[PDB]
Amino acid sequence: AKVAVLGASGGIGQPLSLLLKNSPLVSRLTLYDIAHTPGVAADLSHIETRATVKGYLGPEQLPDCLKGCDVVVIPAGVPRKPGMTRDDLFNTNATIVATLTAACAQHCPDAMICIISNPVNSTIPITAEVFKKHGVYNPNKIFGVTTLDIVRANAFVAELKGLDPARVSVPVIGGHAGKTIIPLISQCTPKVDFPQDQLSTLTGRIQEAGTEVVKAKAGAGSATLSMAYAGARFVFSLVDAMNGKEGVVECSFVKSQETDCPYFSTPLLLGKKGIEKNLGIGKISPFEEKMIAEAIPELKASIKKGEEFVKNM
Amino acid sequence: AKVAVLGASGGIGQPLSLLLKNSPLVSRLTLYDIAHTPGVAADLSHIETRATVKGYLGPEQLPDCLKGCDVVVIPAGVPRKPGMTRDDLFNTNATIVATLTAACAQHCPDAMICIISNPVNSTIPITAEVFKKHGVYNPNKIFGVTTLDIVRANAFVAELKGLDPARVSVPVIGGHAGKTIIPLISQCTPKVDFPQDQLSTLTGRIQEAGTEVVKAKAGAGSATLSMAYAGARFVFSLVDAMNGKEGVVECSFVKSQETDCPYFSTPLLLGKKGIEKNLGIGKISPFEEKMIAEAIPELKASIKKGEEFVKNM
Repeated sequence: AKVAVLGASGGIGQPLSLLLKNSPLVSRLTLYDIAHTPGVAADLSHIETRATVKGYLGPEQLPDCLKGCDVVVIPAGVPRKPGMTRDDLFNTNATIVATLTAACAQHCPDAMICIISNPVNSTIPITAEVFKKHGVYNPNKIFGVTTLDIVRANAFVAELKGLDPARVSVPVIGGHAGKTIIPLISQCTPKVDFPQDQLSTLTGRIQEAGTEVVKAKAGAGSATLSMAYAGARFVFSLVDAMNGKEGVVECSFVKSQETDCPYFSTPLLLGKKGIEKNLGIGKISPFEEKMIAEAIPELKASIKKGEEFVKNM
Repeated sequence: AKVAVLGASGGIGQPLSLLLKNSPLVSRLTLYDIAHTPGVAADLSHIETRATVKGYLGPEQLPDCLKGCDVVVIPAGVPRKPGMTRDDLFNTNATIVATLTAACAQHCPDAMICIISNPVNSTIPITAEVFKKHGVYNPNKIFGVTTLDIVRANAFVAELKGLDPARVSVPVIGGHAGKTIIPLISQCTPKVDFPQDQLSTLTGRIQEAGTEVVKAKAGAGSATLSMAYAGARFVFSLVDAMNGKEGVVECSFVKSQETDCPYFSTPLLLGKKGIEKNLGIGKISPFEEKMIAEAIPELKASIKKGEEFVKNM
């Protein structure tokens, strides 16, 4: 597949691009940033894998970065500092996302667009209204990558139950910010029973995991190496479903109908043209229910800010 | 295998730790550095793979990081700036390597020791002499990692001849600095015949590649992502050979008797206790035989610089 990374010199951008260069599913990797991209490209081109690597710098090199891309991954944005909410990043990142997605609507409207830029709960309504603004919007091909939450949920349930994390799969629905992260532990594979004490502790741990890494990192950035893994996992899932593999399911914050919310993350069946089928919420426990009901106000609020922004910029 | 990364918060260190975390061959990854290792370990522990991750900060915790390791990888060191040569990093990287390998000689003397720290040609002699001071030198378990020259030689020969890099394997011998990097294109699999001028410029490409990436990074460091890749590839070959995989062959700057030069990189059959058979140089062309001739003085100087450093401090 032909994959572009927009924001390739950043903290997420550089290990993500290595993971992509290493994959045999990638035939061409195009890297964009406003600084340092030639050095990152030169470094990566020395890896003995097939993917051709090309770096681009500055706005006038953006179109050539995007032409013919099947998949575009956007991790561009400033990372949080200890004490900030992800919502505190909106004013600075909304502008980056609006600018780079406009160019995607112009040069690769048919590509799968994967947004990592914080805050996802507002930057995917931004992306969708930019694409609508250029009359090229397709709800089935715009993804808010929430895979880090699923990868966290699986490593944490594995740790606790003594299971191999390769064997654990728990769906996380909602959005990606605090209370909007809803891990459906009732739906986990395998089973796992936990007393509700252990269960509310585990849930909060999954909701606050990014904040603990920002704290742990103490001003040196947020989760980069696990976000690169998670982001690469989402792209690999999308590319081999594009290659015809059946039954590839991944959760993502997407244009939705499943709730009163216009955007919502649920399990999605992926196909040759993006989402083949929205698998919805499924059979949830009463605990899981109430979490969704308390989350929707935060989500409504994060979505309208994103929409509002494009309706005045 | 239980792997320690000393210098884990650095440029090579964090993507190398990512690639080791992502391996099924790794069951425990302990990370060491003087700064930032807690946040790196928190980030990496969220990935859904098996290896358990623990970060260690400061000299007081170095023995804890090392106990029970099978493999120790030492990326620690300052990178070159444009204009600087690899020996300009000798005084700063020699003291780091001496400190860390004295801790390794005491706390995990039986582990495989993989040295990436620049300049390898002098840095492996230091480690040898530190291990000998502590009465625990085993020449078949100490490796100066030159795998990036083989990854680069493979990838350059593959694009030049339109081949698939995955199938190309060219031997690179000597050491890792300028004219000491001797690629043996006669021994490449497959055949890849070149005009001699094509051949000079190809050898030049491989010899000065490290400087090209330093120049291309314009101050932001040297090769980090492809060195992470190469460092990871060597560690995985060493673990498979340790686990019992037959016929694992890798080139490495090792204590040798192939030439009248004390340390030399040549192909190595690896086995359960480290190098099982030193494969030597093989059949060379005139051109390669002359490169060895004119590399031997530079190599002998680097080695004695390394040796005299520990016979003092």
